[PDB]
Amino acid sequence: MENFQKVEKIGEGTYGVVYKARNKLTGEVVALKKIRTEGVPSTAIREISLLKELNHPNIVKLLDVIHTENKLYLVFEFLHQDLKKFMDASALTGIPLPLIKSYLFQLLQGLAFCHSHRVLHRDLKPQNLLINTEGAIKLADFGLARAFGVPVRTYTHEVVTLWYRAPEILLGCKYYSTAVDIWSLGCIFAEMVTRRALFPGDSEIDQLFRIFRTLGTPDEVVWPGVTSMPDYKPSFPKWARQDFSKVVPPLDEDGRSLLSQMLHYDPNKRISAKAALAHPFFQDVTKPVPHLRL
Ligand SMILES: Nc1nc(Nc2ccc(S(N)(=O)=O)cc2)sc1C(=O)c1cccc([N+](=O)[O-])c1
Repeated sequence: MENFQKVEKIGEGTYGVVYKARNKLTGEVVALKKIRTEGVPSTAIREISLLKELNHPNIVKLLDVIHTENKLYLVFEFLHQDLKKFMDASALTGIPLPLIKSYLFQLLQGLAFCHSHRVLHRDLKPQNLLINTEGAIKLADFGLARAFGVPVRTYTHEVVTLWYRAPEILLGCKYYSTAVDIWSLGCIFAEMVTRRALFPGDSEIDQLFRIFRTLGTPDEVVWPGVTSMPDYKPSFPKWARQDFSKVVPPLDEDGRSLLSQMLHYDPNKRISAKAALAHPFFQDVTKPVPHLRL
């Protein structure tokens, strides 16, 4: 970029590439997302405007939006590490529970905020959760599928992670609800706790069946309407629900209770971000600072 000096490539998003860059003029360091194409939508460029006026301490700030040369650049505030790297770095010892709780609490605040402003993330995963030396964690790279929908992959032949995708999406639901983000966050919560992905599916069906084998194949009793969903098949195997205590050991009962509500099959029974913030699990929440190696 003529105005920006690419320090280095820091990620391959589901829409474009992300670079750490410095503003040649101001000298500020930012994250620059490059988007692919011969026109550019409108319902999207305006869905983006909404995201710019979306300011909250737990949401990565979208500084600028620049459309030029059949390219779409998104300028974001820069953070030094994502949760995927931090979990890997903490794989031997595990992230301490108070930090896990603080991170979950903050992300729920972020979600409560975007959801009350009718904004959905749609693609929450460790790679889209950024942390700093101050103990904060922020939601990054919002989906924006309401317009730009969901591309076959990311942008250039790349395996899109399905591990955090809600069951209703896998079953062909056309309209997503804020509940999809709660499910993804629940999956991440479990992963921080156990240090292993909850549902590591390698295909859409494998993803779906991994969920079924653990939470039990859903039926009309626990999920009214499930059998009438677009991709539901009566031929789905019928797995029994596994004891929840085997799921995220050795998480305490307050933690397991909160997770079970974040993982309810029925989107309408799934706990909201606002209600989750009030769960007894957060009675003793604090804000520890992580040990970050940058
Ligand atoms: N602002 C920002 N800072 C970042 N800093 C960063 C610093 C360190 C690491 S890492 N992996 O070395 O810990 C990763 C990101 S990433 C980032 C993003 O807004 C972003 C995140 C995921 C996907 C996309 N996207 O456009 O597709 C963009």
